[PDB]
Amino acid sequence: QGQFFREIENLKEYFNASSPDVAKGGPLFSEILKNWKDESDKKIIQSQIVSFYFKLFENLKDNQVIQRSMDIIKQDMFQKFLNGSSEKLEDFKKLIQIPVDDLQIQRKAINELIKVMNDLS
Amino acid sequence: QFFREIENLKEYFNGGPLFSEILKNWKDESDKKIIQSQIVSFYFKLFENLKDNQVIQRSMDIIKQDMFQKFLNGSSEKLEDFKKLIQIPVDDLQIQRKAINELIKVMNDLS
Repeated sequence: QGQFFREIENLKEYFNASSPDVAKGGPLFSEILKNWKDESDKKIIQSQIVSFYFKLFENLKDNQVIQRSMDIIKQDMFQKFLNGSSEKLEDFKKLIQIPVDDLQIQRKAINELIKVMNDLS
Repeated sequence: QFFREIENLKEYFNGGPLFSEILKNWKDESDKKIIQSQIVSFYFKLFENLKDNQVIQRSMDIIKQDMFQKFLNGSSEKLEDFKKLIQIPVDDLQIQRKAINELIKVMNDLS
């Protein structure tokens, strides 16, 4: 394990994630994670959370002083969630980066709608 | 009517594969849900992007309902959690603070 302990603490510092005000506003993920506590379909909900942090941390690369911290935590999320499986991390990283508003992608996505729909069925 | 609606969208809208190729590589049908959760939410955001085209709004709704039925097993609860998670805004400071605060609980659920 290691460095994620100290880095999670650094982020709480920087954002003041420990003040009483944060507490009262309602839980974000934790509550949801408890309702799916006993599942196989839990991966669905966890995939959304993991990508949130991914996108959140990217939204904060401008805050240079914490950037090193975010990278260390992000690495742990990966190695844990995708069991350090290379490729599986590339596909995942490649899907969460696909932009909704790109016209070429919009047309492409729509074209592949049957191929995706049959994968679900 | 999902298939005809898929066909209706192709009518309305008339290089390198996007999802299809990725869906073939994830052979471990177990952690495949990870990748499929991303795709499903993508279409959710897309259909909502295209919510202005009234002529296809019916079509998108029908397919959207199928996705829910076939992915979340028609579970109205599981759908809300999912529909809210994808709506959570990254740029909201309150949320940024909250998310960061819960980083251990989430990290603990992943281990």
